[PDB]
Amino acid sequence: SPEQADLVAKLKNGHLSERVLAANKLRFAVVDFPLNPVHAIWHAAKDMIHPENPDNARQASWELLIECVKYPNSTELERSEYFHTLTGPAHSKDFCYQLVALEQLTNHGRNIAGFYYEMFPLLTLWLNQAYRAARDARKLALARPASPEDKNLSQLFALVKDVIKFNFKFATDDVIAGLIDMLLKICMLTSVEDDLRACIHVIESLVTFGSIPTNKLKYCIQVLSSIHCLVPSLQKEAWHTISIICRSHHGQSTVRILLDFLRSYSPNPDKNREKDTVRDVRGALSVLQKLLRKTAEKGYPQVPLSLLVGGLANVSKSSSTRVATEILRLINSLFHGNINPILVEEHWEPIFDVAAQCATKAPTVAKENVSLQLKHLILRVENLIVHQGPELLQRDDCMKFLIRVQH
Repeated sequence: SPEQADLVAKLKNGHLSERVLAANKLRFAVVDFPLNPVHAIWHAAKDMIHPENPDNARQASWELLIECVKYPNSTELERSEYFHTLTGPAHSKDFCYQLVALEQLTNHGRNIAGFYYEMFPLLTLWLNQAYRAARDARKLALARPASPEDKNLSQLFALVKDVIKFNFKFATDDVIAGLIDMLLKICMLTSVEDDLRACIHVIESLVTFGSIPTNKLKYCIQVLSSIHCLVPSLQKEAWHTISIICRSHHGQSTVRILLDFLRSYSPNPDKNREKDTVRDVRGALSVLQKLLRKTAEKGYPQVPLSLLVGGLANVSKSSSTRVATEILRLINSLFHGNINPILVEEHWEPIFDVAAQCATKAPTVAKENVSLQLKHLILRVENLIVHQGPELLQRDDCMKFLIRVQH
């Protein structure tokens, strides 16, 4: 357009205040002529984004650049130049614009041609930045609705999820290692549940559309097993993600890891450790109880009874009410859920001995959790004897157990 011709001249050559106004008008012009070439407009304006400029000029330029990247038929070399312009040194206050620019440049993560190999390291960088800035806002909120920093962080998580979905092949193994670490950090220290929901979805994405490297698995399982247990409002979300992982090549490794939380365990004099590992143990129980209802056909890995029980013994010593209650709740889901296949061909004394250990955790005037699970198990073990009888292999182990627990 001859009008657009003018504006660009002023955008390139005007005194700064003229450039700002041109920027604003072009932003309107571009909107009204999307098919028109934004390339020279880009170059005219890109310097105005520099952090040395005042707000009004960076801002009006960002808005113009944002409209420009939308242009459909950019070349790849042109997309590359936009990415480096929009992603590099920029004012802390402008992150929202960068986010949106990148989002629009990529079409919500779909197209990263021109910066195939730069995209993921950039996202990982921005995660650190974005999270850091949300946490601070939230600290100074507690000190002195969602903050702009909260909103920025959500939108970035959404972007990271989408880039994984559409373009995980351009993620190298080592950037993913980086990305995973960053998400788990945020998982274990964030005041906002939505960040956790968001990080779970990022991990879901990884597993759904790419892969978690073997050496990260323990940590994903740690973190997810913990959220699963400790953050009840996200239990379904975490289980979904854990299920995917379980039904995958990691299945075997995941079971092994989950048991390790039990088998690895060792009662530590340092209560920061004792709890660090207990944290892990309670989650493993939660996830195991859920896993153990699954079948090879459903695609889920089986668990060794011997190992499981080996793991369960260690744990039953420590702890009190709620943990003993969990140990039991697991065992109760094994005997009723029909008996679980894992224990049909098997000696039940070992398990019954653990069960009992959880029973260690509990004048006519003077008469004034775990207990809930025992009444559940007794009833079930009682029923198994009654309904099977001689056909039930393990009946004598059943019987010895009930004698322990009555008394």
